[PDB]
Amino acid sequence: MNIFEMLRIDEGLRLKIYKDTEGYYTIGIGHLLTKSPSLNAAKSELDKAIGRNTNGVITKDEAEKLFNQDVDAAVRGILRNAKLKPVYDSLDAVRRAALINMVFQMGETGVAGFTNSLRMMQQKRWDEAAVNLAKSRWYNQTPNRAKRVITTFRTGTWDAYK
Ligand SMILES: [Cl-]
Ligand SMILES: [Cl-]
Repeated sequence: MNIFEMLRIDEGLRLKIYKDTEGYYTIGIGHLLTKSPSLNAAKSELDKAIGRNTNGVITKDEAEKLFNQDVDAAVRGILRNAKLKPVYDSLDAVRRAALINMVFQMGETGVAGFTNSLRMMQQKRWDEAAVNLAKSRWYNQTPNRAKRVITTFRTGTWDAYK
């Protein structure tokens, strides 16, 4: 298991524009296109992202290409984030993948707001962090996925994904 397989499990793969769990237009492997209500705006962002007139459909390859960019960007976002980097640096490889998953889902900003959880993780107080992480809208809205990520932080293993 690795970050790519992990997120491919959490996000799925869809080749036609779709609405995510928040009702936003997305495509591929969890690639958000727009928070706007307009399908056109979404088709427009899509074309600009792929570089061709897609008509709201992309191939597997294109989906994977967006995915690789998005994973790269999440990592690079963490490394540039003063609140995030130090956490990330302190973690083992498995747990870093959990932090990346969160950032990919919610954005660097979103994650950087979990101040208390972050400190707990930095301190390696796993059970406590797990409990604090669960007191969030993130957990209440997407509980099955949140449980997977939380177990990952708690145990430092990939069990939740097997
Ligand atoms: Cl893009
Ligand atoms: Cl879920």
